[PDB]
Amino acid sequence: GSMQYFAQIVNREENKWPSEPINKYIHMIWIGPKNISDKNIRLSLQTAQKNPDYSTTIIYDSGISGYEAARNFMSEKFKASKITLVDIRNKGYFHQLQQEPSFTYYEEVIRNKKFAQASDILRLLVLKYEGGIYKDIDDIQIKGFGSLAFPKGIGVMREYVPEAGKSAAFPNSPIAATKNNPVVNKTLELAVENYRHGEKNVLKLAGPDVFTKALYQEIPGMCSQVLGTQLEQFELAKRQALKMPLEKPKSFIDEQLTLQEKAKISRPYKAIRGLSEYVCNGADHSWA
Ligand SMILES: [Cl-]
Repeated sequence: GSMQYFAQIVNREENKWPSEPINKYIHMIWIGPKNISDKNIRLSLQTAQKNPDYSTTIIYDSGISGYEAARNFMSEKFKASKITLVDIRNKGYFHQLQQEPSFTYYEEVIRNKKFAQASDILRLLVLKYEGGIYKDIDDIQIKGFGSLAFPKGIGVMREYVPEAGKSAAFPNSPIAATKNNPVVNKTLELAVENYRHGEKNVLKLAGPDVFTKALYQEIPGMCSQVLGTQLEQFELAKRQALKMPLEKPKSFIDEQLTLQEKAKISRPYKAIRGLSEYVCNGADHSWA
Protein backbone atom coordinates (compact mmCIF):
# COMPACT_ATOMS: atom_id res chain seq x y z
CA GLY A 1 0.00 0.00 0.00
CA SER A 2 0.82 3.70 -0.25
CA MET A 3 -0.34 6.68 1.83
CA GLN A 4 -2.16 4.15 4.04
CA TYR A 5 -0.32 5.45 7.10
CA PHE A 6 -1.16 9.07 6.24
CA ALA A 7 -4.80 8.10 5.69
CA GLN A 8 -4.69 6.36 9.08
CA ILE A 9 -3.50 9.54 10.82
CA VAL A 10 -6.35 11.54 9.25
CA ASN A 11 -8.91 8.97 10.39
CA ARG A 12 -7.45 8.98 13.91
CA GLU A 13 -8.02 12.74 14.11
CA GLU A 14 -11.68 12.40 13.10
CA ASN A 15 -12.72 10.25 16.09
CA LYS A 16 -9.93 11.09 18.55
CA TRP A 17 -12.49 11.90 21.29
CA PRO A 18 -15.67 9.78 21.52
CA SER A 19 -18.92 11.69 21.83
CA GLU A 20 -20.38 11.63 25.36
CA PRO A 21 -24.14 11.87 25.99
CA ILE A 22 -25.66 14.96 27.61
CA ASN A 23 -28.24 14.78 30.39
CA LYS A 24 -31.68 15.99 29.33
CA TYR A 25 -31.99 19.02 31.59
CA ILE A 26 -32.45 22.58 30.31
CA HIS A 27 -31.22 24.94 33.04
CA MET A 28 -32.33 28.57 32.82
CA ILE A 29 -31.71 31.30 35.40
CA TRP A 30 -33.73 34.37 36.36
CA ILE A 31 -32.70 35.85 39.73
CA GLY A 32 -33.56 39.19 41.29
CA PRO A 33 -36.69 41.26 41.90
CA LYS A 34 -37.16 42.38 38.27
CA ASN A 35 -40.09 40.72 36.52
CA ILE A 36 -39.45 38.50 33.51
CA SER A 37 -40.41 40.22 30.27
CA ASP A 38 -43.27 39.12 28.02
CA LYS A 39 -40.82 38.14 25.28
CA ASN A 40 -38.74 35.96 27.61
CA ILE A 41 -41.90 34.24 28.87
CA ARG A 42 -42.87 33.33 25.30
CA LEU A 43 -39.34 32.14 24.51
CA SER A 44 -39.28 30.02 27.68
CA LEU A 45 -42.58 28.35 26.77
CA GLN A 46 -41.29 27.78 23.23
CA THR A 47 -38.15 26.23 24.74
CA ALA A 48 -40.12 23.67 26.75
CA GLN A 49 -42.56 22.93 23.91
CA LYS A 50 -39.78 22.21 21.41
CA ASN A 51 -38.09 19.87 23.94
CA PRO A 52 -40.75 17.56 25.43
CA ASP A 53 -38.06 14.99 26.27
CA TYR A 54 -36.23 17.63 28.35
CA SER A 55 -37.25 18.93 31.77
CA THR A 56 -36.96 22.72 31.59
CA THR A 57 -36.44 24.66 34.82
CA ILE A 58 -36.03 28.35 35.64
CA ILE A 59 -33.70 28.84 38.61
CA TYR A 60 -34.39 31.74 40.98
CA ASP A 61 -32.82 32.71 44.31
CA SER A 62 -34.66 33.25 47.59
CA GLY A 63 -31.58 34.82 49.21
CA ILE A 64 -32.26 38.12 47.41
CA SER A 65 -34.64 40.48 49.22
CA GLY A 66 -37.69 41.27 47.12
CA TYR A 67 -37.57 38.00 45.17
CA GLU A 68 -41.16 37.00 45.99
CA ALA A 69 -42.75 39.68 43.80
CA ALA A 70 -40.88 38.48 40.71
CA ARG A 71 -41.23 34.78 41.60
CA ASN A 72 -44.99 35.14 42.14
CA PHE A 73 -45.10 36.75 38.69
CA MET A 74 -43.34 33.78 37.07
CA SER A 75 -45.53 31.11 38.68
CA GLU A 76 -48.75 32.74 37.48
CA LYS A 77 -47.24 32.95 33.98
CA PHE A 78 -45.82 29.39 33.92
CA LYS A 79 -48.35 27.48 36.05
CA ALA A 80 -49.96 25.79 33.01
CA SER A 81 -46.70 24.61 31.43
CA LYS A 82 -43.72 22.30 31.84
CA ILE A 83 -41.67 25.23 33.17
CA THR A 84 -41.07 24.44 36.85
CA LEU A 85 -39.44 27.11 39.00
CA VAL A 86 -36.67 25.69 41.19
CA ASP A 87 -35.06 27.66 44.00
CA ILE A 88 -31.27 27.34 44.02
CA ARG A 89 -31.39 27.28 47.83
CA ASN A 90 -33.66 24.22 47.74
CA LYS A 91 -31.31 22.26 45.46
CA GLY A 92 -30.33 18.75 46.50
CA TYR A 93 -26.69 19.83 46.64
CA PHE A 94 -26.88 23.36 48.08
CA HIS A 95 -24.73 22.34 51.05
CA GLN A 96 -22.03 21.36 48.54
CA LEU A 97 -22.45 24.69 46.74
CA GLN A 98 -21.79 26.51 50.02
CA GLN A 99 -18.41 24.73 50.11
CA GLU A 100 -17.51 26.05 46.63
CA PRO A 101 -15.04 28.97 46.42
CA SER A 102 -17.04 30.63 43.64
CA PHE A 103 -20.26 30.66 45.69
CA THR A 104 -18.75 33.14 48.15
CA TYR A 105 -18.26 35.52 45.24
CA TYR A 106 -21.74 34.57 44.02
CA GLU A 107 -23.09 35.64 47.42
CA GLU A 108 -20.88 38.73 47.35
CA VAL A 109 -22.10 39.67 43.87
CA ILE A 110 -25.83 39.22 44.54
CA ARG A 111 -25.46 41.42 47.63
CA ASN A 112 -24.17 44.16 45.30
CA LYS A 113 -27.22 43.38 43.11
CA LYS A 114 -25.04 42.47 40.10
CA PHE A 115 -27.41 39.71 39.09
CA ALA A 116 -26.18 39.27 35.50
CA GLN A 117 -22.59 38.98 36.74
CA ALA A 118 -23.76 36.39 39.28
CA SER A 119 -25.62 34.36 36.64
CA ASP A 120 -22.29 33.73 34.89
CA ILE A 121 -21.14 31.88 38.02
CA LEU A 122 -24.29 29.95 38.92
CA ARG A 123 -24.73 28.45 35.44
CA LEU A 124 -21.35 26.71 35.75
CA LEU A 125 -22.12 25.39 39.24
CA VAL A 126 -25.41 23.91 38.03
CA LEU A 127 -23.68 22.28 35.06
CA LYS A 128 -20.98 20.99 37.43
CA TYR A 129 -23.31 19.02 39.69
CA GLU A 130 -26.30 18.26 37.44
CA GLY A 131 -24.93 18.76 33.94
CA GLY A 132 -27.06 19.03 30.84
CA ILE A 133 -27.76 22.17 28.81
CA TYR A 134 -27.75 25.71 30.17
CA LYS A 135 -29.69 28.30 28.19
CA ASP A 136 -30.66 31.90 28.83
CA ILE A 137 -34.20 33.27 28.88
CA ASP A 138 -33.33 35.51 25.90
CA ASP A 139 -31.88 32.69 23.76
CA ILE A 140 -34.26 31.66 20.97
CA GLN A 141 -34.95 27.94 20.59
CA ILE A 142 -34.79 27.21 16.86
CA LYS A 143 -35.38 23.45 16.99
CA GLY A 144 -35.41 20.81 19.69
CA PHE A 145 -32.15 19.32 20.90
CA GLY A 146 -33.02 15.64 20.91
CA SER A 147 -30.38 13.19 22.10
CA LEU A 148 -27.12 15.18 22.01
CA ALA A 149 -23.59 13.80 22.29
CA PHE A 150 -20.46 15.94 22.02
CA PRO A 151 -16.74 15.14 21.85
CA LYS A 152 -15.13 15.73 25.26
CA GLY A 153 -18.70 16.01 26.56
CA ILE A 154 -18.90 19.75 25.82
CA GLY A 155 -21.09 21.64 23.36
CA VAL A 156 -20.94 25.35 22.62
CA MET A 157 -21.97 27.95 20.06
CA ARG A 158 -19.96 29.39 17.20
CA GLU A 159 -17.55 32.01 18.52
CA TYR A 160 -18.29 35.70 17.97
CA VAL A 161 -15.92 38.62 17.60
CA PRO A 162 -16.26 41.60 19.97
CA GLU A 163 -16.41 44.76 17.88
CA ALA A 164 -13.23 46.13 19.50
CA GLY A 165 -11.45 43.07 20.91
CA LYS A 166 -8.59 41.16 19.33
CA SER A 167 -9.63 37.58 20.21
CA ALA A 168 -12.83 35.67 19.48
CA ALA A 169 -15.09 34.41 22.25
CA PHE A 170 -17.49 31.51 22.66
CA PRO A 171 -20.77 32.60 24.30
CA ASN A 172 -21.33 31.20 27.79
CA SER A 173 -24.95 30.50 26.76
CA PRO A 174 -26.10 28.06 25.65
CA ILE A 175 -23.65 25.48 27.03
CA ALA A 176 -24.06 21.71 26.79
CA ALA A 177 -21.87 19.74 29.19
CA THR A 178 -21.60 16.41 30.95
CA LYS A 179 -21.79 16.22 34.73
CA ASN A 180 -18.57 17.50 36.33
CA ASN A 181 -17.05 18.47 32.98
CA PRO A 182 -13.37 19.53 32.91
CA VAL A 183 -14.08 22.63 30.80
CA VAL A 184 -16.73 23.78 33.28
CA ASN A 185 -14.38 23.14 36.20
CA LYS A 186 -11.48 25.02 34.58
CA THR A 187 -13.81 27.96 33.91
CA LEU A 188 -14.74 27.98 37.61
CA GLU A 189 -11.06 27.82 38.59
CA LEU A 190 -10.18 30.80 36.39
CA ALA A 191 -13.24 32.66 37.70
CA VAL A 192 -12.09 32.20 41.31
CA GLU A 193 -8.59 33.44 40.44
CA ASN A 194 -10.08 36.51 38.74
CA TYR A 195 -12.29 37.34 41.72
CA ARG A 196 -9.40 36.68 44.12
CA HIS A 197 -7.34 39.20 42.13
CA GLY A 198 -10.05 41.89 42.40
CA GLU A 199 -10.64 41.99 38.64
CA LYS A 200 -12.81 45.08 38.15
CA ASN A 201 -13.08 44.23 34.44
CA VAL A 202 -16.41 42.45 33.94
CA LEU A 203 -15.01 40.63 30.89
CA LYS A 204 -12.18 38.99 32.88
CA LEU A 205 -14.42 37.45 35.54
CA ALA A 206 -16.85 34.65 34.63
CA GLY A 207 -18.10 35.72 31.19
CA PRO A 208 -17.47 34.40 27.68
CA ASP A 209 -13.82 35.51 27.63
CA VAL A 210 -13.07 33.38 30.70
CA PHE A 211 -15.11 30.43 29.39
CA THR A 212 -13.19 30.68 26.11
CA LYS A 213 -9.80 30.72 27.83
CA ALA A 214 -10.71 27.59 29.80
CA LEU A 215 -11.96 25.90 26.63
CA TYR A 216 -8.62 26.54 24.91
CA GLN A 217 -6.60 25.04 27.78
CA GLU A 218 -8.54 21.76 27.81
CA ILE A 219 -9.09 21.56 24.03
CA PRO A 220 -6.35 23.57 22.26
CA GLY A 221 -7.84 22.87 18.83
CA MET A 222 -10.89 25.05 19.52
CA CYS A 223 -8.75 28.08 18.68
CA SER A 224 -9.25 28.68 14.96
CA GLN A 225 -5.58 29.53 14.44
CA VAL A 226 -4.48 26.35 16.23
CA LEU A 227 -6.62 24.08 14.05
CA GLY A 228 -5.51 26.03 10.98
CA THR A 229 -1.90 25.43 12.00
CA GLN A 230 -2.68 21.72 12.34
CA LEU A 231 -4.08 21.65 8.80
CA GLU A 232 -0.94 23.35 7.48
CA GLN A 233 1.14 20.68 9.23
CA PHE A 234 -0.84 17.89 7.55
CA GLU A 235 -0.35 19.73 4.25
CA LEU A 236 3.43 19.55 4.74
CA ALA A 237 3.24 15.97 6.02
CA LYS A 238 1.29 14.85 2.95
CA ARG A 239 3.88 16.49 0.68
CA GLN A 240 6.70 14.66 2.47
CA ALA A 241 4.90 11.32 2.07
CA LEU A 242 4.16 12.29 -1.56
CA LYS A 243 7.85 13.22 -2.02
CA MET A 244 6.61 16.63 -3.25
CA PRO A 245 8.22 20.06 -2.70
CA LEU A 246 8.25 20.58 1.09
CA GLU A 247 6.64 24.01 0.96
CA LYS A 248 3.40 25.79 1.74
CA PRO A 249 1.18 25.87 -1.38
CA LYS A 250 0.98 29.32 -2.93
CA SER A 251 -2.53 28.93 -4.39
CA PHE A 252 -5.49 26.71 -3.53
CA ILE A 253 -5.13 24.37 -6.51
CA ASP A 254 -1.66 23.36 -5.27
CA GLU A 255 -2.97 22.17 -1.90
CA GLN A 256 -2.50 18.42 -1.51
CA LEU A 257 -4.84 18.10 1.50
CA THR A 258 -8.21 17.26 -0.02
CA LEU A 259 -11.39 18.88 1.28
CA GLN A 260 -12.50 15.52 2.68
CA GLU A 261 -9.20 15.24 4.57
CA LYS A 262 -9.60 18.76 5.96
CA ALA A 263 -13.13 17.84 7.07
CA LYS A 264 -11.92 14.69 8.86
CA ILE A 265 -9.23 16.58 10.79
CA SER A 266 -11.72 19.34 11.69
CA ARG A 267 -14.58 16.97 12.61
CA PRO A 268 -14.16 17.04 16.43
CA TYR A 269 -13.97 20.84 16.68
CA LYS A 270 -16.97 21.27 14.38
CA ALA A 271 -19.13 18.96 16.50
CA ILE A 272 -18.30 20.85 19.69
CA ARG A 273 -19.88 23.91 18.02
CA GLY A 274 -23.03 21.85 17.42
CA LEU A 275 -25.38 23.99 19.52
CA SER A 276 -25.50 26.68 16.81
CA GLU A 277 -28.10 24.73 14.78
CA TYR A 278 -30.48 24.46 17.76
CA VAL A 279 -30.38 27.88 19.47
CA CYS A 280 -30.17 31.51 18.39
CA ASN A 281 -28.55 33.86 20.90
CA GLY A 282 -30.47 36.72 22.43
CA ALA A 283 -29.21 40.28 22.87
CA ASP A 284 -30.95 41.20 26.13
CA HIS A 285 -27.62 41.61 27.93
CA SER A 286 -26.39 43.80 25.06
CA TRP A 287 -29.01 46.48 25.70
CA ALA A 288 -28.23 46.38 29.43
CL1 LIG B 1 1.73 3.59 3.69
